[PDB]
Amino acid sequence: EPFFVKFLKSSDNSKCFFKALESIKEFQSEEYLQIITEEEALKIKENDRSLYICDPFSGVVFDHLKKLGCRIVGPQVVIFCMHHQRCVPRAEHPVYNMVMSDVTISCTSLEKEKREEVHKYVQMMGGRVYRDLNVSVTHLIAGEVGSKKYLVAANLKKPILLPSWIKTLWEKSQEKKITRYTDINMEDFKCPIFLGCIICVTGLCGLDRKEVQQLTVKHGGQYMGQLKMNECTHLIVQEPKGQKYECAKRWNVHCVTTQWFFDSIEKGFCQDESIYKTEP
Repeated sequence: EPFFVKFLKSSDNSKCFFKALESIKEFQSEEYLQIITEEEALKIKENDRSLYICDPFSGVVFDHLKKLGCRIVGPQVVIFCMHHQRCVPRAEHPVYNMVMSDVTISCTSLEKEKREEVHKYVQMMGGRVYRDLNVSVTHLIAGEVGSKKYLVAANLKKPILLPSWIKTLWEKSQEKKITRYTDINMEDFKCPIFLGCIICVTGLCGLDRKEVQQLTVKHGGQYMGQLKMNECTHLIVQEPKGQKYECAKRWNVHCVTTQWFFDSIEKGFCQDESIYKTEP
């Protein structure tokens, strides 16, 4: 099923561009096809709903068409769509490739800037972003453990990955080494069980203490030998007693039992503290 498309031609044009140009010539009549210059591209004043192919996604031409609201994609989306015999994306925002097509991302515990950056990569790669969780969300991107969104996602067993997964999909796909998101190993970017947690303990024997410390670092958290202000996030403590316990209560640090920590390691995700409060 054919579509109108304008290839934007600059002096320096990528191999990928010319390959898309040829497959398009082959795929449909040259009626739906137009090749334009940087020169004329600039005189376009309205969005005519046709598809534009630009490479790279920068320069003054790109900025112009983008500002007009044009539907722009990189040669790669066209190549991929003709190979899998699917339709070109709507491209409300520019789409550079289809590496993440059919991925639907939600985010939690990221800095604002970092969330924005992640949204943009996913969109550039033809994925969709869904903030709130439901059955349509395929992957949660988490920068740390413990938010309610993280909890809901872990109980459904959705994958919970780090932003580096996204950034790795991007870089590898820039250097043409990858074509789908399945091409790399998800398990390498799993969010660590204790990422973001800073753990202190009290009332344990030296042996139990050493183990918790080992197992904390192993699972991405930090271990502190003493309770300090605005450092420690969790105090492992069995009984609501004693000066150290009492000071963490004042500071509103989570006081949780030993079982919080071991159920976390065993179930594969940071457990909800309120199930495990030292003082129920």
